[PDB]
Amino acid sequence: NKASVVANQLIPINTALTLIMMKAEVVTPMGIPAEEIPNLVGMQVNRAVPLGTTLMPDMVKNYEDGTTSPGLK
Repeated sequence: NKASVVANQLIPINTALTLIMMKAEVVTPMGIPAEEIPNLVGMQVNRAVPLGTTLMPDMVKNYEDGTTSPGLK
């Protein structure tokens, strides 16, 4: 039952999120976990995020802990 960060409050893009805007929920898919919690704090997404929106790799401009490919920044 690994909980995943699911945008609870409806937040658009270009809006740096923090801990209060990060709720670890157990829903599919797994989206982005909290491994980069202290690294995502202040991340701006590129796709509008509705309420309880599963964090996807498509709404992250500068991926912090993402060595899957975008490991340049």
